[PDB]
Amino acid sequence: VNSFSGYLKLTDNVYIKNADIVEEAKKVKPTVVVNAANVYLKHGGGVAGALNKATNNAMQVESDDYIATNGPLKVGGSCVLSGHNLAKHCLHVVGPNVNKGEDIQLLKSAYENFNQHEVLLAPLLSAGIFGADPIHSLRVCVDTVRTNVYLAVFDKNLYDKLVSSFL
Ligand SMILES: O=S1(=O)CC[C@@]2(CCCN(c3ncnc4[nH]ccc34)C2)C1
Repeated sequence: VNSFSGYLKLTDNVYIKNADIVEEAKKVKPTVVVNAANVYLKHGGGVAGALNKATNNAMQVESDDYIATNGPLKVGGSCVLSGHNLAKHCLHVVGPNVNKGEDIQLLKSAYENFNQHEVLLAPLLSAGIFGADPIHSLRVCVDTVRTNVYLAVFDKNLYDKLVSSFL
């Protein structure tokens, strides 16, 4: 038994809720929150900018030190850093950027990072809101992640669409 509340069950191990991941993190304080990162750990908008803002920029300060030491992540890769005031740990995961021409198959590699953690609070990666992109993003999550993942979907029309379309 864990502390996540109000989630719909998609499969044995995947749960979903129309929620803002930042509000979910503050309320639950999970062991792992996933950030939808870029390779530079530049947290400007979306999940990353909102998580970072909620840490009062401490996530960005830690991230810049990480990059200065280690260089950029790989697309499809990840690193574990502090969760600051939001979680014990933040797993920064880089999904492919299709508007950069980055291979859509890297999305499966990105989700494979989740399997190194028993339970995670996470957003959809390389999904966005419009088109078939988000549907297929959740399809890859379900078919790749084997650990217990609690998905917070910010857009309610998208949440409703995902639940109603999920096979
Ligand atoms: O939900 S979406 O339509 C699926 C793709 C999307 C892109 C923007 C950032 N998103 C978030 N997801 C969950 N919590 C969030 N808090 C702040 C942003 C955010 C994910 C929106």
